[PDB]
Amino acid sequence: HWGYGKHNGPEHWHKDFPIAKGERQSPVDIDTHTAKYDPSLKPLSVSYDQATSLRILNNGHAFNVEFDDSQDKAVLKGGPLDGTYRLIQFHFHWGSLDGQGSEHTVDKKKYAAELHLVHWNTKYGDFGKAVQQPDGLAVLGIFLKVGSAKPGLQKVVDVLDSIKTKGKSADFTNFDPRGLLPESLDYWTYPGSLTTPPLLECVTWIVLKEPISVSSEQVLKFRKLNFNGEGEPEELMVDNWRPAQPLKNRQIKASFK
Ligand SMILES: NS(=O)(=O)c1ccc(C(=O)NCC(F)(F)C(F)(F)C(F)(F)C(F)(F)F)cc1
Ligand SMILES: [Zn+2]
Repeated sequence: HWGYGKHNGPEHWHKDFPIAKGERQSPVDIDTHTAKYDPSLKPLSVSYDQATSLRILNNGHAFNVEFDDSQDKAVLKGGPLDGTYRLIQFHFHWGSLDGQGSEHTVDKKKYAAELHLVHWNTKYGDFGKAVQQPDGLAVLGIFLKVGSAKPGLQKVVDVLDSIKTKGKSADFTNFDPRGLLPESLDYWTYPGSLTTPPLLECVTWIVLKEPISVSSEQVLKFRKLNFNGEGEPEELMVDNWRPAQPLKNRQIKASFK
C-alpha cells in the first residue's frame, strides 16, 4: 500500500521495508566537489540499436516503457560495470512544478524530472534473480530540465492519455530510447538501491552529468496522469520521487575531470 502521499509516502516505507534505513539506499545528493574523478573508469557503452519496445504501463506509481529482454538486444556495458546488462524498462520521476521531481540531486539542486533506464545483469539469468544480488542491476539516470522540447520524447507524451489510470497499458512498439539520451555520456557512479519498495540494494547507479531538455508542455502531460485506478477519486500522478538518502560509507566517482 505504499505511495507518495502524506500517509503512505517515503517517510513511511521503512515500516514495511526496513532496508529503507539501510547502508546503500538511493537516491543521494551528488556533491560535485566531493565526487572524485576516477581515471580508471571506462566510457560507458550504451548499445540500443536493436532495442525492441513492446508496451507502456501505468503501474500506479509511474509509467514503464517495457522492452523485450528475452535476449541481448539493448544492453549497457562498460563504465563501472563488469559484464552485460539488458534493458528491461524505463520510467520517470517528476514533480508537481518544475523546481522538484528528480530523485538524485546535484549540489542539492532538484531537476524537474529524472529518467531511469533499468538494466539487469545477464549472469543471473532473470530479473527476479538479479535483484537479489549486489551487482544485479544497472540504472542509467538522466536528469530533465524544462526548456526546448525533446523530439524523441513526444511519442511517449502522446500515448499518456491512453494510460491515464493505474493498471492501464497500451501497445508501444518501435520506440527508440536513443532519442532520450543527452550528447555527453560523462557520468557519476555509486552503489545504491531501487528507489521504490522493496528498496533492494542491488543497483549500480550511473547518473549522467548532462541533463536533457524537455518542454513545459511535455512535462505538463506527465502531470495529467493519475495514481488512482479508473473511476476512483482523481489523484494526479505528480511528486512520485523519493528524496535524497544518507550517503553513509560510499564514494561517488566521476568519469570526467
Ligand atoms: N526507481 S528505480 O530505482 O530505477 C527502480 C527500478 C526497478 C524497480 C523494480 O523493478 N521494482 C519491481 C521489483 F523489482 F521490486 C520486483 F517487484 F519486480 C522484484 F523483482 F523485486 C520482486 F519484488 F521480487 F518482484 C524499482 C525501482
Ligand atoms: Zn526510478
